[PDB]
Amino acid sequence: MPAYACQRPTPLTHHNTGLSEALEILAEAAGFEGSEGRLLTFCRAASVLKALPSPVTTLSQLQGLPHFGEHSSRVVQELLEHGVCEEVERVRRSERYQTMKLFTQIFGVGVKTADRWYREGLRTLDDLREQPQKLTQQQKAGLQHHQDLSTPVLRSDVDALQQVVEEAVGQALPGATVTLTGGFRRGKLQGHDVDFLITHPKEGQEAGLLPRVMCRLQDQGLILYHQFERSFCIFRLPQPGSWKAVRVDLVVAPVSQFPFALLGWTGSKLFQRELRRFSRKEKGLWLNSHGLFDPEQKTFFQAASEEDIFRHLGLEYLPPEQRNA
DNA sequence: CGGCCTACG
DNA sequence: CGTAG
DNA sequence: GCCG
Ligand SMILES: [Mg+2]
Ligand code: NA
Ligand code: NA
Repeated sequence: MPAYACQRPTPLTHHNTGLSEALEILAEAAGFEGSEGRLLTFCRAASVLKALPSPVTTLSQLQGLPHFGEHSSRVVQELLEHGVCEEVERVRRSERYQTMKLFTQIFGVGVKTADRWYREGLRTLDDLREQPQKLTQQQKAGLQHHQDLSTPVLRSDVDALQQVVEEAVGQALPGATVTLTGGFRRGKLQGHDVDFLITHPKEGQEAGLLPRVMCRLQDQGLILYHQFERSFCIFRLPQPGSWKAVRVDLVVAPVSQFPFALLGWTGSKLFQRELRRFSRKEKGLWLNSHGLFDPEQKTFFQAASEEDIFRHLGLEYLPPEQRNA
């Protein structure tokens, strides 16, 4: 088992779901307390279990696995022996965890805002609604739409959204293309938002594209909220006899950068953090969603595909459905 | 012990 | 500060 | 919290 998540296939479904879920609760709780290091370790340990070929049945099977030390091993041991881990259950039922989870789920609210509200004594969404001047426009939209945004987006919803995005993109710039990214590109059947990447085969033609796309979607009445190359939107999606709000992200990249942007926006989040960590620490190359830089030659790698990027970094290629770290 | 991804709005 | 994978 |  290699130590970086980008060095191993991780499928969407696996053989250690309960164990990974428990470690991810502790990762989430670490993040609510501002402990990014502990968050990363628990995320990585969870991800190692997702990559195993069969269920962990005995504590012995953790020996040698990366990111399993005393703490993560104890969590697993308690789950194997008793079916529950006391620490995990204490987190789950804690007022702090539940409220921080509720507040940070709001579009426009991060850990720092949620924590301040928590320390002020706020606990529920209606608490927030009763003092609306205390909220940004973005937070107001996130609160108004919170119920719809909590409802899973289905793959059927995604196909409908992609056609309407393509129509606006085609008027904004004939020849521009729309690619589904994020979790749905990794094979998820549901999700909490839809991610699209837009480019044009003629380098430079994509300049100024996103405003033109946004104005066209808004003129079609489809945009419930929007605030450039990244747009974080709430879209009106038709439903039987009505509609629902859906989070949609639209990103533009020049075709020279498209493989990097595709790689970055396909995720998973942990996969990409691990890939960038691997690039820099193991290969001395600096990776982002725009390119891959050699800081000794002061040159950027040209890539025509995701396959090119994995080759550059000396990694076996993983298709999107094996990037579910 | 230092490090923990790296951007854009 | 928020957002994204 | 863990790795190197
Ligand atoms: Mg997504
Ligand atoms: Na949020
Ligand atoms: Na998104």
